[PDB]
Amino acid sequence: SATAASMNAVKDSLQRGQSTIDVALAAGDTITDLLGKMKEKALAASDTSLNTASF
Amino acid sequence: SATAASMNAVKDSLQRGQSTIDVALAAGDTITDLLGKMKEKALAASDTSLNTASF
Repeated sequence: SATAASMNAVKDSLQRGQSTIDVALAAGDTITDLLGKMKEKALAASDTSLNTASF
Repeated sequence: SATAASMNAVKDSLQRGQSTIDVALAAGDTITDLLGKMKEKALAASDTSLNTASF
């Protein structure tokens, strides 16, 4: 009975790990969107025909 | 007849022994529930993800 009652702490630890994972994935897809915009801006700046101002 | 009369003291002694075992098992029930709560507390406190306050 004590061993069965002890599982609630394991459940709470798995809850907290799922929450930390969720916050990490939210930051992660935000960072992926930002990285895609970075690659677009870098390729847009790569060409030599641009003026100094747009560069 | 004297030996037959003597049984009452043995009966009273076994009565006191049963009473002492009863109070001991009541304390044991409390101590076992308390030890199970201690297991849950230490098991929840094993986490490395906890903040210092909950620890």
